[PDB]
Amino acid sequence: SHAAILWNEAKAFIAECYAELGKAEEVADRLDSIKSEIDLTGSYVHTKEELEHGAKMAWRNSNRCIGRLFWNSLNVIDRRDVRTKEDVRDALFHHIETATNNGKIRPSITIFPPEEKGEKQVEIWNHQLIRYAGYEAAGEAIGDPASCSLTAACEQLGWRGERTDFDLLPLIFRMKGDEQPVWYELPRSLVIEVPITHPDIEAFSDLELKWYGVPIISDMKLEVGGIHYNAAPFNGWYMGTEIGARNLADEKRYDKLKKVASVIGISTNYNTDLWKDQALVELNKAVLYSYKKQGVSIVDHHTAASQFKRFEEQEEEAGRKLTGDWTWLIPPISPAATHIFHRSYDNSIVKPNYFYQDKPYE
Amino acid sequence: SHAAILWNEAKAFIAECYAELGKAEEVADRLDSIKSEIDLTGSYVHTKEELEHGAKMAWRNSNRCIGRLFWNSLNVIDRRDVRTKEDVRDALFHHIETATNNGKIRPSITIFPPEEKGEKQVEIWNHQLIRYAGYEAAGEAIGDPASCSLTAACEQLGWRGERTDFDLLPLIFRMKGDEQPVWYELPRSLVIEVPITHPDIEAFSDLELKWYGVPIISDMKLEVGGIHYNAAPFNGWYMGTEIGARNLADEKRYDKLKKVASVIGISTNYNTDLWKDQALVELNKAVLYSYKKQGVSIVDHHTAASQFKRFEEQEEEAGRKLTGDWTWLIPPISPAATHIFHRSYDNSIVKPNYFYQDKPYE
Ligand code: HEM
Ligand code: HEM
Repeated sequence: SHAAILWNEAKAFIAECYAELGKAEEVADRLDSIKSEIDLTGSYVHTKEELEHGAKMAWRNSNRCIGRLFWNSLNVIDRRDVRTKEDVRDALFHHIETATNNGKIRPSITIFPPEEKGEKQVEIWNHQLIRYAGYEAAGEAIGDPASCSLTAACEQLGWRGERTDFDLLPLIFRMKGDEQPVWYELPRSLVIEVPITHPDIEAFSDLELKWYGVPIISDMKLEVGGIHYNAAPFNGWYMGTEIGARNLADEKRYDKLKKVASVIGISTNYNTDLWKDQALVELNKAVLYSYKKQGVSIVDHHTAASQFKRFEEQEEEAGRKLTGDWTWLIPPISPAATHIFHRSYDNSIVKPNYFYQDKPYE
Repeated sequence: SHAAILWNEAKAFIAECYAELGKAEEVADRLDSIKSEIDLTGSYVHTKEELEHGAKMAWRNSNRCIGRLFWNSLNVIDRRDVRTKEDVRDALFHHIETATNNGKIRPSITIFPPEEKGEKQVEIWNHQLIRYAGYEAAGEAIGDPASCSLTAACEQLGWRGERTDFDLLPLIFRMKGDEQPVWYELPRSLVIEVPITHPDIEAFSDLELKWYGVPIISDMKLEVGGIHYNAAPFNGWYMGTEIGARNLADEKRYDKLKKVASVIGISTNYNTDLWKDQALVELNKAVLYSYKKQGVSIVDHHTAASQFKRFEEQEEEAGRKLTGDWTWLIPPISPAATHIFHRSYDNSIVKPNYFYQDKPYE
């Protein structure tokens, strides 16, 4: 069944949604109208309000997210009107632009058309609109290993990277009707990057490290009232450790710890020296310092956790049960220094929410 | 039922145990003998071999433990012969002694008599044989907050601390038949302590930090073949972060981070400086350095995780399924630098094992 599943979800969503918006009386007629539409067309269409809030509710229900305090300030851009590839390209460009906001990043989400009878109207391949390529010749590795398969997929369609450690992959999506996707390179004037330097250590720039300024997840599905928005790229700002303790530090990512240990002048001879731990704190300090120097929003794990704590409180004050995933909520650097580590969370899925979906490539 | 539960467990344990020891043929007669005994006495008695190995199997099945690589080298001290309070005192003293082994700590466990008809023969109150007291006057806090309730309990029986931050609590247990427990102060010549200093920073000793040299958990129950050893204190060596990132760093424990940040000469003004993170790495480095300076065994989280990895491998080579608890396996400092962080574990309880039991005080 599908006509049953939908109408069920719809009644639940519209009820909770209007309850929060203060339009409990309008639940009656709206649900009558949706009933006709589901039987008439075989689905329904959300209003700019239902969807905007639905996107905000899905944010608040994101267990694995430490920054849900600002759920209610999401900038929902409604682009369910797109019909061509140029329309999609221009919307992603706009999204990157307005979201970046010259450095003062703005949490935003672009809502593209949802699936009709299970068939997607638009299909975004990218994990994040802005991301570096990854290559691994029979010899060694160049770039972000995490991007390996998507990079392969793009080179299969005519795209070719210069092969540096920081090649910006192109935008890649498929439109309903097209068998294969299309790609568009990102105008470099749209993409803000940040070179990594250290406040006290002058040698740190020899590492020639840098990272893009805005993470825009683009491969997740957004479920709201039974409607599946398979394409709805969203973004918040970065949390220092995502770049300094994972992207640049993981052995399966960039793996910069030995290098960092060297430029900061410490030995990588013994584990008892805790050099990896000392290197992580200098790299993480460098990352927070650079983004701040350049005027691009970022947050350290202490402020974030502290902000998350205030969320937990607000959720109780409003009467909503709280859900969270401890294994992803704790920062990868000094978890036991934040309150998140010491308490527990109910890892229960509540819709509306964002879900993983199967990669088209691979 | 209880006679049924026992015989069930017994058949399973003896089978797996002898299989590992290479005495599969002896499983027959031994199980016949245990059958008589269970119906004759209403329980059975393990052999020095069954119990020794049972204690080692329970170690290997400890999900929350990162050091199971040395499960097979446990030093099982059989003291199921104790009958008086002096017998128990002398056994705990001996345990502390032989286990400490002048600094070259030895993983050990003292097996006391198990429960008969649910009634304990010996009941140990202490969480760890060696541990500091905790006090909180209407005014401020002195000592280890974690010890607050046990300390209260001891002062209720005549014990009185000098009230420093590091008062060694006394040994406290109850013998079957006695209504209230008894206490015995620990001879200070038995207890090894380690003052905390830093390899490069001379000011670090102004903090006047120290920690005992051996953690001996004494409030856990050991289940082997249906038999419940409620009193069986065990110990391994320390892993630096247990002292440097938790005991001395937690806000509900000692809370030394602001102080450490000061002696190392860094500001505690902004979170973006990552001072807590910088302080944790200096304190953790200091702890590993001091214990090593004094010749008391200790292991850093990198070597430990690396040692745990080898365990995972061995468990697969031997054909045993592996169980683990990720939320306790990852070190509290730089978890994403160890392989444990990046994989997952089956948190399934397999007996023989160690279990929590209800505190007599409280
Ligand atoms: C205010 C800025 C934000 C901060 C500081 C923040 C931070 C984080 C962090 C640290 C994670 C962990 C990701 C990882 O470990 O890989 C995460 C995950 C997540 N966040 Fe947020 N976030 C922000 C905004 C948002 C927004 C705008 C949305 C959606 C409308 C959102 C949805 C999610 C979801 C669904 C995940 C799961 C990611 C996954 O499993 O792939 N977050 N976020
Ligand atoms: C080789 C030395 C050992 C090391 C390095 C080691 C390390 C650890 C660590 C780091 C934990 C975490 C404790 C916490 O986070 O509070 C732990 C837990 C545990 N270990 Fe081990 N361990 C060692 C020996 C042993 C021995 C000898 C036994 C028993 C025969 C054992 C039984 C357990 C159990 C049951 C836990 C659970 C503790 C609890 O939940 O209270 N370990 N160990």
